Amino acid sequence: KAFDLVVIGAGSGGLEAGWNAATLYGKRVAVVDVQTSHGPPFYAALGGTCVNVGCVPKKLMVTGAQYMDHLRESAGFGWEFDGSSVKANWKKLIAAKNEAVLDINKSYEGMFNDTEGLDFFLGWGSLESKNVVVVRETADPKSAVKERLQADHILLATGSWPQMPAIPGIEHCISSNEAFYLPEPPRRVLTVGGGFISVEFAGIFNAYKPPGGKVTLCYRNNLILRGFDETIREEVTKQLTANGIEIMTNENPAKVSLNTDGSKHVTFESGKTLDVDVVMMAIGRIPRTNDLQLGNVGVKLTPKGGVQVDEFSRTNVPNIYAIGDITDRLMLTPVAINEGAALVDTVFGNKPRKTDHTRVASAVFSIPPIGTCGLIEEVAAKEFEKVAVYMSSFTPLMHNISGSKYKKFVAKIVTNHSDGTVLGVHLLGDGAPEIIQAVGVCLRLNAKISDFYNTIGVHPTSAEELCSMRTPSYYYVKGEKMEKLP
Amino acid sequence: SHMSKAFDLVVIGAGSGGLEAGWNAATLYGKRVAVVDVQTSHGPPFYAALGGTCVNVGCVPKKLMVTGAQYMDHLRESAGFGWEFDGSSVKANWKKLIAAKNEAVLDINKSYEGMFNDTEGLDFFLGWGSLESKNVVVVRETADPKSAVKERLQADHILLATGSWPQMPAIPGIEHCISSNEAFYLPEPPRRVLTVGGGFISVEFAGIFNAYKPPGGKVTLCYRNNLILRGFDETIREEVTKQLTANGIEIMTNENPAKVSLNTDGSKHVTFESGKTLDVDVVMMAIGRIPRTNDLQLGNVGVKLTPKGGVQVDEFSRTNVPNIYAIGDITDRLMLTPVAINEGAALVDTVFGNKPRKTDHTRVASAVFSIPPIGTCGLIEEVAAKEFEKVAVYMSSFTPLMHNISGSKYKKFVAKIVTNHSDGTVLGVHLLGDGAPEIIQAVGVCLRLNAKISDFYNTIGVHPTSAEELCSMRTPSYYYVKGEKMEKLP
Ligand SMILES: Cc1cc2nc3c(=O)[nH]c(=O)nc-3n(C[C@H](O)[C@H](O)[C@H](O)COP(=O)(O)OP(=O)(O)OC[C@H]3O[C@@H](n4cnc5c(N)ncnc54)[C@H](O)[C@@H]3O)c2cc1C
Ligand SMILES: Cc1cc2nc3c(=O)[nH]c(=O)nc-3n(C[C@H](O)[C@H](O)[C@H](O)COP(=O)(O)OP(=O)(O)OC[C@H]3O[C@@H](n4cnc5c(N)ncnc54)[C@H](O)[C@@H]3O)c2cc1C
Ligand SMILES: [C]N1([C][C][C]C2=[C][C]=[C][C]=[C]2)[C][C]N(C(=O)N([C]C2=[C][C]=C(C(=O)[N][C][C]C3=[C][C]=C(F)[C]=[C]3)O2)C2=[C][C]=C(F)[C]=[C]2)[C][C]1
Ligand SMILES: [C]N1([C][C][C]C2=[C][C]=[C][C]=[C]2)[C][C]N(C(=O)N([C]C2=[C][C]=C(C(=O)[N][C][C]C3=[C][C]=C(F)[C]=[C]3)O2)C2=[C][C]=C(F)[C]=[C]2)[C][C]1
Repeated sequence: KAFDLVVIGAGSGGLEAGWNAATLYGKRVAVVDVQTSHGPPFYAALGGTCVNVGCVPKKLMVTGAQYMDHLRESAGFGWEFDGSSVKANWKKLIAAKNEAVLDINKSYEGMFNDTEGLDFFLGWGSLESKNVVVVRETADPKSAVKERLQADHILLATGSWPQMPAIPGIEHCISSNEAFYLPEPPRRVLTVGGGFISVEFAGIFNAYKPPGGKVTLCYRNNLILRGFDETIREEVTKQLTANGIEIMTNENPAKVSLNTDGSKHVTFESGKTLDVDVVMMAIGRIPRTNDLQLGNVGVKLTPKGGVQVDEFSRTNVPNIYAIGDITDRLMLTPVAINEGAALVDTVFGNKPRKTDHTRVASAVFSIPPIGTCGLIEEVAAKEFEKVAVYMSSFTPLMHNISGSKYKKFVAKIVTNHSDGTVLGVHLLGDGAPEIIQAVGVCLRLNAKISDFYNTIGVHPTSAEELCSMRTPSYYYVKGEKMEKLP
Repeated sequence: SHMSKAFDLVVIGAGSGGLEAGWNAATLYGKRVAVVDVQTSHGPPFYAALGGTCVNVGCVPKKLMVTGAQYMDHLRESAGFGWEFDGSSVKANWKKLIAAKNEAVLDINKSYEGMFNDTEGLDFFLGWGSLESKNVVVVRETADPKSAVKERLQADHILLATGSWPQMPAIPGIEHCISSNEAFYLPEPPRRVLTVGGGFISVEFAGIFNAYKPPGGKVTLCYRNNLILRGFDETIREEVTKQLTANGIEIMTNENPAKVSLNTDGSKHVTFESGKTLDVDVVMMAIGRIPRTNDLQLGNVGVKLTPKGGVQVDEFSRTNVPNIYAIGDITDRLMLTPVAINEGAALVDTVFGNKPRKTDHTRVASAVFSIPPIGTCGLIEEVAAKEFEKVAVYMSSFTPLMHNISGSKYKKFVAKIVTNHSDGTVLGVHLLGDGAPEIIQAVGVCLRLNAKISDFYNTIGVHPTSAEELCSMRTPSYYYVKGEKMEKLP
């Protein structure tokens, strides 16, 4: 059966590509995925990682965790109730999450059913040849063939997978995938990694932990959230500690063993040990390239393991493309969507378009959260002669009342001081992810720091702090930090 | 004999506008400044004080009281996410809220008092300022112009920044009603309250009273016209009406109190023009705010008022008297803190900085702290449709996923973008939902940079957020062509 486009992976990127090809350009599209709905055994499914074991369920679980702060903080505003009666039912959270995600799974299934030139196939897709995608029962290339899809065009969009370090007892550890389906909230949990997944789950586990519970986050280096603003990395560390999460920096598991009670004994490279109910490895995500049989057609990988692509998502093989996490670039849903749309406009429209990977807004659903767009000051300082940093920092008046006085709002703007051009905006505090979206738009209009400070504020908000910073706090000259210009 | 003091600038009103002007004049340009206000700290008898209406009896305390009110929703919405506690034990303690708000406001009052005691060429004078002549401001003990003179301040330049005051309708029993001013000091939360008005102050207080009412309590909002929140997007007006109703607030539209008497039990018996009646414990009038011009004795120097009652100003805040200026609510235009601040800063840069500058009153971001709130910047579609031959409206609306779990399914998110369809210029952005006031701030920057719809949709979304809806709208929902609403272009 003959298709213009075969997409392997019904995920953020694959679905955007497929939808657009069918509905905008009247093409015949086949999309393959390994499951129709979320969860064990394969976790991702129709909708992708984001829908099934990613942005969507984690956001709903962070919403859940936020109530731990809201219930306590309400007292300062005169709310009275029996604090001793308060309990966090993990099972109810997971059932509510499960229902929300399943509803999205069914809605996407109806999308395929109701849309011309857009067909779903269940199974494991791989490259037989330049123009043939084979769908099998399992990831085993020896398993029963279900379909052979002849394709003018093949889109690789299989996403990424949790990286598990090669330490003794790694089989006793879980990933984010299993975290979504834990029957019980872990009493003691170690989250391994300093990235957004580790931090976000440390917050989820911290709110739902049974009495006497303890969330520990470890990270092999000095400071969590490498690649984020340094002030914010230091402040989110403080804010996680203030909420009872134990941060172990410069620590890395060397091995994990089974205790007689079913708990885990973690030995660090330092020789420290910790007993936990759960060890969640969140050290990274690697391109999902192994099941695709890329060596059947010679699709080239980078040394890092990504499918190598040019700016238009083309592989070394004509009519084979790769978008989203499999290209091991920015591992974000909206980037995967943008690449898919760009690809389909390039190949099927008269409109060659390439995704802009600069000035992409992103968020960490820490409590409170991070919103960021564009360069951090140390990356700016290597690119530009004169960088100005503007910094506003304060305890929200509401947290003087709530008692959460540790909850510092941070707003930083990084400029090219030569012309005023905003290079980066970095926010920590309630609403930060919401504030930053339209900042993303501002950086596409070559917004200068004067464009922010000449805009009239919305009062009272956190966001108005962006329109109130007129004088640099400090500068980088030829890459060196200093309070005054040299 | 006590001598008058001489200043480059005398500001009447230590509020949002006046303090910005005063600070900038003294600290940026080395001018000698006097600022006059009637009270050093918030509350009765004059309510506004050092810091202005926003600090004392406006934005600051209302926002802290709305934050308090939001916990009614959080406590209930927590259960869907697995939170369990004794619902029967839940009590909203208004006295705690009011005491917390009072200490937050007093701390701002004290810090402003300190700025004044500490900053050279920036002096605070306690009392009632009025114009005696072109170059003399008199500070009196009261608003009565026969009250004792405390100071005469000679001024090269005079700034009128005395703000506004609640409007009270001339109805029988008006003395049985309060304004927002008294609302902030009620010793007890009212069991039954009528908020009169369809504006943001009525809507915002309705939400506050609704969360803190005792058992059996009821909040009623009345408005003389068909739909609350004139000036806001019509979809949002309709939806915030449904969301107030869904949270147990009674909305009486096309209804207006004709009189108020006291029942024998001391409760308020309200009779509407329709002959409908309602018994409440509190009637809060929030029908408008009027410029505070009466006490300035403007007739002494001939400062012209508009028909409407505001001080008349040109684009540079200049009155008809060359060295007398007016900014903020006294000009009776956009009654917003950050617009008063912008005007004050522009005035001082123009008068003392020799870099002339006028406030842009277009594309001003603003919010309503309804639950959930409104964030808006720029033109509503029916206004755009009168100025532009071809208007496109982009619209996203849905029940946030989190509210399918919370149970608050009535909490529909609305994002609307209004464009000149001719060139794609964004005229207006209108948001209803959690974070809308935070979202809209940088949208203000976008409109100042003449953003087009394609600037929005080429921007990559932050996922998952409400705000990414602004960046996923590629096709108009409908149009206006020569003022006519239609789903498709001809
Ligand atoms: C815990 C977690 C939280 C995240 N939070 C966020 C967030 O808040 N915001 C954000 O922007 N991003 C977030 N991400 C990242 C985001 O999920 C990914 O960047 C995005 O899903 C990648 O889209 P994609 O199209 O590359 O692939 P995916 O969405 O991963 O889709 C790949 C699909 O391919 C299927 N598949 C794999 N191999 C085969 C095969 N051989 N044949 C058929 N089908 C196959 C899989 O089942 C899967 O459905 C998160 C990720 C995780 C793990
Ligand atoms: C309930 C409420 C909620 C509000 N919420 C918001 C909001 O969320 N966001 C927002 O932007 N705006 C809000 N506002 C509006 C905001 O408060 C005003 O727009 C702003 O304060 C006006 O600034 P101003 O400089 O014109 O005057 P003000 O800030 O009102 O200052 C005027 C000052 O003059 C003093 N004064 C008056 N007469 C004399 C005299 N003769 N001599 C000496 N001193 C005198 C007064 O005591 C007062 O302190 C709210 C207003 C109210 C009432
Ligand atoms: C300015 N000032 C003064 C001093 C000096 C001067 C004067 C005049 C002019 C100029 C200068 C003021 C301001 N600032 C700050 O800090 N600031 C900042 C901050 C802090 C905290 C905060 C918060 O929370 N935010 C969020 C939002 C909101 C607000 C409020 C409320 F109630 C709720 C919510 O925020 C402020 C203050 C106060 C207010 F009311 C607001 C804001 C600074 C200082
Ligand atoms: C694009 N898409 C895809 C395709 C599909 C289809 C089509 C057609 C037919 C059928 C199917 C996606 C998007 N959309 C919508 O709507 N949307 C919109 C909405 C709804 C709801 C919401 C919310 O809540 N928001 C806020 C933020 C968030 C999110 C999520 C979560 F969990 C949290 C938070 O948001 C969506 C859905 C889902 C998701 F996950 C997200 C979002 C659309 C669609």
